[PDB]
Amino acid sequence: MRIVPFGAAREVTGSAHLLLAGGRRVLLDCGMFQGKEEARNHAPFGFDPKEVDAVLLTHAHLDHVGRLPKLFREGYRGPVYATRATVLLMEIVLEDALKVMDEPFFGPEDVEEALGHLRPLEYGEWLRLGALSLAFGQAGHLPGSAFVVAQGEGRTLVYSGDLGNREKDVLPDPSLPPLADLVLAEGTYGDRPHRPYRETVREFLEILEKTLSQGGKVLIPTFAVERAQEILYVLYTHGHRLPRAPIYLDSPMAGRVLSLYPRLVRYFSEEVQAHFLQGKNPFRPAGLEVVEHTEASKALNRAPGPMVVLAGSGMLAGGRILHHLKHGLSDPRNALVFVGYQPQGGLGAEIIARPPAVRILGEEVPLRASVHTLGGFSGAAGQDELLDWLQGEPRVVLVHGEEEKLLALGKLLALRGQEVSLARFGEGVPV
RNA sequence: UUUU
Ligand SMILES: [Zn+2]
Ligand SMILES: [Zn+2]
Repeated sequence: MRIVPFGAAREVTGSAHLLLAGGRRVLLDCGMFQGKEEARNHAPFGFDPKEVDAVLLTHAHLDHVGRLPKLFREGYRGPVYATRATVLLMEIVLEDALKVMDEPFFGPEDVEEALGHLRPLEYGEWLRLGALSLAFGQAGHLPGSAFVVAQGEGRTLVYSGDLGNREKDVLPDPSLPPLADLVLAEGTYGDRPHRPYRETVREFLEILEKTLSQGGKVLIPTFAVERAQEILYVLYTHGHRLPRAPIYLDSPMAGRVLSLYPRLVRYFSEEVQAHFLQGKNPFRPAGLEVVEHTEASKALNRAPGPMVVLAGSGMLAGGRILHHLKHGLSDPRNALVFVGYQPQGGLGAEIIARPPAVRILGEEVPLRASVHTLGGFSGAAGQDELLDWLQGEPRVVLVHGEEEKLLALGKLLALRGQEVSLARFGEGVPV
């Protein structure tokens, strides 16, 4: 029993780790690389897809699934286990990836084939391959997200997948992992903890009452998946004290995902589940409008406030969000609220530097609108949660993170008495 | 971590 990291090593994208045991070859996630590594999506897996016994998906995010369709494009035909939640989201995630890709390293035929081999595997459901026993654990990062517990050959391995930020309210608490011989964990925020949740919300509401009352615009760049609808959850449970204004979720993808949420209620927190029991959908606050096409989206740049806008991409790497910022970032009455991580080097970081006037889509636009960064809205376990989850495990191999962050976490792990390393590309570790 |  060994685990060979095949992505997300000293990096965050490309998450894919081949589990070798019981004579079987199980594949944990099969995500795509993003941004700078993008090209490497064309390069070879590093293993023979045809020799894989069965693959497990921790969640539907593209960086853990974006490459699956490639796997099949190259021969794989085995089973792909996930939660119904991951399965349903996944369809949306991929279909979009197709349209977004410049260099489509796969096609509709591959996606269709991939989705075809998806077989449901819910929490506490034990799968058996060879002498190997597998099971999903509650990770709380996305609806239906999980961490893997691989047990066999008298050894125990845990692959954390992505862990959630337990402070928030939509998803359930991530679960503590079982005591294992080896833990292959993520460390996206291995360097720092997050701003508390309570105070980021309070601050959020504050920015809202002030911007809306003066009749301005609240521009919220967002990811179409958990993030978009989670912001809506706040608007829904605080709408009573919030000033009346249309809430434009100007992102079709976010819609499709939102439309899908009432079918996944069991995948949320007890709180979210209680609301649904009362016959209500807490992901649709009053005044919500899902903007489907360009014309209406453009119209919003010219229309006056007060209004709240949600658009992607959550990293300003394009999307309608640009066109919004291009036109409302120059008015001081408008507010810009970042509710997710902005990659360094990107426009987000730039705008946050707060220069006199950023450039957006071939034109310099003055920057008067206020800017705010609510890192407390992060969907990832901050360093303090990472330490608590990992607490107790003897051995730990860190994947998913920038070497610096991973290192930072390791120092703490080491000083704590935990044998730890930084997974290297294609270099299986002894379970 | 994808966005007409
Ligand atoms: Zn994720
Ligand atoms: Zn991830």
